[PDB]
Amino acid sequence: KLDTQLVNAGRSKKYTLGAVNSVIQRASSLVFDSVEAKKHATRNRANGELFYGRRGTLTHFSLQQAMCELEGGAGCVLFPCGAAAVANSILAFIEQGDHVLMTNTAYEPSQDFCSKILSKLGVTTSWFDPLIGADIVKHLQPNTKIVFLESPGSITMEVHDVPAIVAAVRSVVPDAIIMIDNTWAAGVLFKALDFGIDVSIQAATKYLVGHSDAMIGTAVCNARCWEQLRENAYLMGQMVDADTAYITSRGLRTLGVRLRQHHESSLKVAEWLAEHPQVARVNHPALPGSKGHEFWKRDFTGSSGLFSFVLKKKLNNEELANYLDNFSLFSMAYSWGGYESLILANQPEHIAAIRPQGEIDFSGTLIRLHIGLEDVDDLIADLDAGFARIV
Amino acid sequence: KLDTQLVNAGRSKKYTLGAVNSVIQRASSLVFDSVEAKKHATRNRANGELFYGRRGTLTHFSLQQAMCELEGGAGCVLFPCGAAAVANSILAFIEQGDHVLMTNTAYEPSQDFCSKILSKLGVTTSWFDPLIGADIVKHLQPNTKIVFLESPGSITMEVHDVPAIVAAVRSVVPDAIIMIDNTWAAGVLFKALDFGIDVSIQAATKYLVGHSDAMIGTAVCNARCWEQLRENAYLMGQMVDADTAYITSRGLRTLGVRLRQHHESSLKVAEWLAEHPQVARVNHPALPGSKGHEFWKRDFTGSSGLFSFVLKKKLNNEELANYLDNFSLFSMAYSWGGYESLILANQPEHIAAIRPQGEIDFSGTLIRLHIGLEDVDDLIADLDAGFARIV
Amino acid sequence: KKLDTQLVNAGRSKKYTLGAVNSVIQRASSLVFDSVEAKKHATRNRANGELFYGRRGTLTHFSLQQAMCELEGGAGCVLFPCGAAAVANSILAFIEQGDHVLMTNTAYEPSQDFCSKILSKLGVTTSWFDPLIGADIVKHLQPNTKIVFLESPGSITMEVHDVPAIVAAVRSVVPDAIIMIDNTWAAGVLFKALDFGIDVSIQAATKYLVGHSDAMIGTAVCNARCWEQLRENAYLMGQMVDADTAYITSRGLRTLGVRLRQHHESSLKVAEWLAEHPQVARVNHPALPGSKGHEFWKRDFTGSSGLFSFVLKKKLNNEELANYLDNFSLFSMAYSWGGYESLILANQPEHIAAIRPQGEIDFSGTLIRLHIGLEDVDDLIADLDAGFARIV
Amino acid sequence: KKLDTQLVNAGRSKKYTLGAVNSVIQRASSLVFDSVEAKKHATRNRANGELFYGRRGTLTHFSLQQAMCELEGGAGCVLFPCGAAAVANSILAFIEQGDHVLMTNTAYEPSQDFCSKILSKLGVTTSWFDPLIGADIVKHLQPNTKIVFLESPGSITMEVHDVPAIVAAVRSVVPDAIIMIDNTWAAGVLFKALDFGIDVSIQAATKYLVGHSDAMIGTAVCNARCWEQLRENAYLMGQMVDADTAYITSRGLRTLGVRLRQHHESSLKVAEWLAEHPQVARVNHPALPGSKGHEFWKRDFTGSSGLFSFVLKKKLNNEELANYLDNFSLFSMAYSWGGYESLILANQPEHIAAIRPQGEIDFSGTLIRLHIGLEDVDDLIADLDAGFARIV
Ligand SMILES: Cc1ncc(COP(=O)(O)O)c(C/N=C(\C=C\OCCN)C(=O)O)c1O
Ligand SMILES: Cc1ncc(COP(=O)(O)O)c(C/N=C(\C=C\OCCN)C(=O)O)c1O
Ligand SMILES: Cc1ncc(COP(=O)(O)O)c(C/N=C(\C=C\OCCN)C(=O)O)c1O
Ligand SMILES: Cc1ncc(COP(=O)(O)O)c(C/N=C(\C=C\OCCN)C(=O)O)c1O
Repeated sequence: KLDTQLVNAGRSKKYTLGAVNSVIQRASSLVFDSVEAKKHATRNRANGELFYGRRGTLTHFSLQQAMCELEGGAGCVLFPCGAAAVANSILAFIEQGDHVLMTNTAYEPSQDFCSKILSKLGVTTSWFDPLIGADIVKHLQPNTKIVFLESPGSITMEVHDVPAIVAAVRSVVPDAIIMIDNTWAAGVLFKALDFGIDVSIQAATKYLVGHSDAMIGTAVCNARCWEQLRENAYLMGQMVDADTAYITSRGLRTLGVRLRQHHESSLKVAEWLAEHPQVARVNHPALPGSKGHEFWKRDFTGSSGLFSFVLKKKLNNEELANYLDNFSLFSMAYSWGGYESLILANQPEHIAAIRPQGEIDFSGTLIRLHIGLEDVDDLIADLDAGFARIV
Repeated sequence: KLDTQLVNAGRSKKYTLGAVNSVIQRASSLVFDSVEAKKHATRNRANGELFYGRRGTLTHFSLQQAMCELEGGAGCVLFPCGAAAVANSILAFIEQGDHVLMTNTAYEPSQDFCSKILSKLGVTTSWFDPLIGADIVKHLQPNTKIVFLESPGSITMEVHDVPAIVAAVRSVVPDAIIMIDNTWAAGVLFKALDFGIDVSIQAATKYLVGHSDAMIGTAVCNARCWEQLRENAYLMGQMVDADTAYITSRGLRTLGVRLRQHHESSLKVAEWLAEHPQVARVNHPALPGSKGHEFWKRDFTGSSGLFSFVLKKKLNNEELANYLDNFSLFSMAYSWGGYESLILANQPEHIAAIRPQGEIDFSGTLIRLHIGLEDVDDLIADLDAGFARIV
Repeated sequence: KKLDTQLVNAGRSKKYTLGAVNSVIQRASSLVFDSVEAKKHATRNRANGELFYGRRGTLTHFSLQQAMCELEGGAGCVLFPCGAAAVANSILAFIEQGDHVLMTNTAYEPSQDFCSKILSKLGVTTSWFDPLIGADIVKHLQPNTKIVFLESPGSITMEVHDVPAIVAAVRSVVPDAIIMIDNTWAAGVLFKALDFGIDVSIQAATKYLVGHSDAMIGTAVCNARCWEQLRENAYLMGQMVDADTAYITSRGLRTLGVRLRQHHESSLKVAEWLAEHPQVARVNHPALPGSKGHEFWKRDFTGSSGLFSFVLKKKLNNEELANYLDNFSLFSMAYSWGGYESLILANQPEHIAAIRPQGEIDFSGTLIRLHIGLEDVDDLIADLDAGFARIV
Repeated sequence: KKLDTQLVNAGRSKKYTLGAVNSVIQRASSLVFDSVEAKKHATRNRANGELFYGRRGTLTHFSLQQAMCELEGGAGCVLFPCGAAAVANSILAFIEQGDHVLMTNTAYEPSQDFCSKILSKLGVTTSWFDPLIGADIVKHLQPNTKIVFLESPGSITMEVHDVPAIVAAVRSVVPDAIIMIDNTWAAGVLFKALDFGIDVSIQAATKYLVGHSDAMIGTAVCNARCWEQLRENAYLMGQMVDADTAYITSRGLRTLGVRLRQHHESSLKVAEWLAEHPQVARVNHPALPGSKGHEFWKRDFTGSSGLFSFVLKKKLNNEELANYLDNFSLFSMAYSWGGYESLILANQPEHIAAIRPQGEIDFSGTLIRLHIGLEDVDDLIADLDAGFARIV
């Protein structure tokens, strides 16, 4: 029934007014017919009553309802981008003197936010290995306020054993807020809230939008954390425009057919690379032997299309240009989650720098690939040609 | 030449590609043709080179260029709304142990951000009277990092003597960052940066958009503050969508003809209210006898259309409903800066609560009015009718 | 009550805005019926503002249609993809093989080409008349004349018709003629066509209603007599406009008053300056005395917009034209007009003569058409004066 | 190389994307010329992808036009406000008074009404033929037959033409006929019309190309022989589509492959289930054996989409129809199709008979048309089965 949910989520007549998709209500000012109406809206300003554009319009409410039913939360808070969803969700719960424990495989800017902004506000951050499991208790402090997860991890793709981590945390620091950047799973391939996680964050910019042309972040919360996240994110003036909200609800409609193709093509490319002579290791959660694959297998209901692989050799500057500059179907660009395939290289030194209190375990150039909706065989032929270029 | 600037700002062929308005480039992913191109874009990622959607696309660059030339700054940082521009601009400069001095007439949520978020991060905030002038030195502390101005003040409209305030601050705490919420003047009727102010903030949501259908915030900085504001706002993931940026550059084009009408009609309504039997006081910066009118006269080059007036009596709940519920041309709604006229009432107790370390000086109901583009005589006839309703 | 108040509030009922200041944007092809009963009711009112199918429109289109009817005082408003679509389909909606179309020879060129390239192969004939024919237009009326097409001011050359004379003359001979007017220059509000007995007022809303040079749309406001036929035949041709453009046009209306007063005030000052200039042979501005039809404009209109033209005393050659046109800094070379930026276009006498059917032009120097935008007028005057110096 | 790879990359050259993945949205009426030289060059190439005027298009339109030509293999692609506009204006572009139009009697109804209500008053006659006439279509050809209009599968009833037979038959008699086809059901990619000798392939891109029920647009991809005439005459009628809809359609193309495979796989499973159902008289699905034209579909197409219909053994009365239609939870009642949600519409035999010119229908029970969306097929089957139970 996921396909049915995706098609129907947030589509109440209150929001569609007869149309299939919700109406786009662009507004800052929202008019009150009377003093009584104004009083009523004021009281319900955070409960879906039209009050002021910063809180949202019908278009925002439709998307919020959809996100809550898809991820099973008590409320959904919207942001300009995923990076804003991360930074502000963390900021809504911290106070001078708190400690933030974050996986060392977190998206780089999430780490930078902690070490550059939080540090100057009297908050300390320490990092942990993705595969630590129940031993995470060795990193918990009495002042640990937030435990920040990201599975699969950025770039290297390690999958956490979320259940073990959550049990260990609840037993030591029950009051901690456990957050996860659940972007890779698009919030549906891994039901974060069902595993005891308080807040599931997404750079909806990726698979929810699915077309590389809108930026937005979401934070679906459980009943325990919603109000504080909502109200504090609001004091920071966080919101997203009505059109992007519309485009995001629109992306959900094809989320199922897209993810199935991404899963199928990326897995096929992964198995092919795994058997290739110039490839040292393939980091794809659905692929056996990949770090945490066992947890992906037990906890997830699917795969999306982003993964990486490590070459047997470290390419020099000329080899790198020769390799990357001549692809036909893969484009060099940041982000992912769209219909077109993307490729980016990372040297071992680059990764070593973004793995705090951790150690890198490969020596060849790492290539991150996003497998789009093109024909898988055409993509493979393009990769094979690339290999021949650095042979 | 303001009219000519407004029509031409940010309209380089690089952004228009032959069109009159800039193209709308929606994107998260931005493609690099080669490794060399990628390296070049990386190095210039903050200098207008296409790099990644979070930094912006051609559409954002066009708006940034326009804002910088109109306000005379070194750079312009964009936000989801004015409230985000305020909260994040302040956050980019503070550190645990700092002190924030803010005018007590600041927009309420700007105050709440300070007392609710900043307080828990080891930052203290104290407030000051709008008309304090050079005596502001009595509130400066050695750890005063930010001095936050707002002229005219929200709701009550007091105008600061910015030059006196800036001189006093520079003489005691040279390193302080002086910020101003320059929304009422739409950044053009008061050139904040020419008075020694470091950052001019705007809820572009108001007069720049001018149609009540988009939310955005801008922060134009001097060369001294730009980089830190830019980079820190970026770690918080602050940005605005490409379409809203487009709509904002589009609003600038008619900014001049709109402001002249707003100025002319609001001044006419102000002079009429000032002579009305049921009105105790009219708070309009352009109107003689208004708090700080002398500074508005010396420092500003015009007026916009927002102002307030105080009735001779405090309306009871029935009188209030009877008065507000039966207007024909004024709508009850938040925000302002659009083409339609708006009205909102505030009891003296409500204001007293949002004037920290200050005292309220009126006892009658305060009515805030935004004078739109309707026929001024029709608006006056509607107000007169309202008076007759509470006579 | 007054125009400005009407412009601000037209079409903005709660039914379309739902609490917001502007109407909602309802993008749709499919519109859902809750029941067989609801479907029946919508079908029966599919042309009277009940949601039925996107080709007929959504809430957003109805808001604009209502604003247009209110402003121009019509019984219905039909929407098209652009102004040329409005002209071509409005004419097509009323003709049959064997009908005759009488059109002003100052009609916008594509309007002429439609008649002589499309209409002709369908057995419809077209003849033209001088804008200033007035009551003498009876000499061109035929028994099979179905449509009389006016355009005041005329395109490029700006002649104003003595509409009251033309209408009375035509109604005395062919009472049942369908009189139409391309009322783009006046933006439908500076000249109330339907009050003068005209049947359909057409506008390339692309110009002043949108006001920013970034959207295209055509409108046709009709009296009660002509509404159903224009509506249904334009519908059979699949004519419509997207919801977003409808929103932007409704949005353009809100500042139409303040913008028009600025275009009027500014173009007039430029016209007066040009009039007294040594290198200008004549200025064709409806608001300037001695201009063709000035007294009719003065009598029938309630304002002016910013487009007009003037004639140089000299007919520029190729090098002089490039040196003149290529070096402007405030006037851009581009088609269309009605926006916030100032535009300039040049026409040689032979180009205009080529598009003045059954008529003779009255000038021999290069004609310059100017659209006066919202820039500072003294800056605009300075830019032109530099242009004059490149010609000497 | 393969379809999916083509769908992802079609029309996306750097010239239109400027570094982004999708083409830029260039909203414009006015397009500025830097010099007289640049204006001359743009004028001369105004119809060959050089920025000239918004009515001709901007970068955004050119990106889509290029994608469409590539996908359907045409020489040019013309854009319209909607599918009905594409059909009506494509026909109008080629006829003259005295011409004859031969159209399938299973053509979408408004396509028929255009011919019999508009074309007729311009001296053009129209006759119809059975979808399955094949090579016997020669019996309806006249010396003045200018256009042969096909629509396979036919609207509502889904008959598939034996196009290769029809084309050869027509070319043997009237070589210079302009053969046109409404290729909406196949989304222009499941049946390559231009490869079968058809001149113009028309689509209501509103359906599958947009794929989300929120935008309207019509396309006409032409061979080299018919491009200029369709283009220029559609232009004289002011036909165009807004830049934003062009962007959304280009965007719809990218997921067209994955969506179509799901519509095919799902509708087929529903068709097979319905076929074996006690209350179903017949199932009209081109991919289902025993369906009209199945072997032609099997032979000429490369897939199926999600729209089809079936006939109940009973002809429902008013109460039964409401009880049936009003209680569905997954199928919405609405016009159009081609999106992500499942839709249902009912037709009585007399309604269809009323729109089957010079033909006889072959059923007597209530006909139900279904659009199978992207929902879970077992959920869809369950909803229908509950409907069947309300009828018993
Ligand atoms: C897991 C994950 N979370 C959060 C974010 C931030 O979302 P945004 O703010 O962009 O909507 C990203 C974006 N990740 C990429 C974007 C990088 O852009 C380059 C500059 N940092 C990427 O290439 O992996 C991400 O990969
Ligand atoms: C001077 C000033 N600065 C900043 C802001 C915040 O901008 P925003 O985030 O909305 O784009 C406002 C909005 N002020 C109003 C908005 C209020 O909404 C009601 C809820 N606070 C108002 O009615 O004065 C303002 O008046
Ligand atoms: C009086 C008038 N009516 C109708 C139209 C057509 O409206 P549209 O289809 O463009 O929405 C125009 C456009 N006029 C110009 C634009 C045309 O440029 C293309 C070549 N004709 C012009 O330069 O005056 C016009 O000036
Ligand atoms: C095969 C076919 N061609 C052309 C069109 C017209 O495309 P449009 O103008 O709508 O973009 C339709 C629309 N068909 C339907 C929609 C019509 O509803 C309105 C009444 N006809 C339908 O229910 O099948 C169609 O089904």
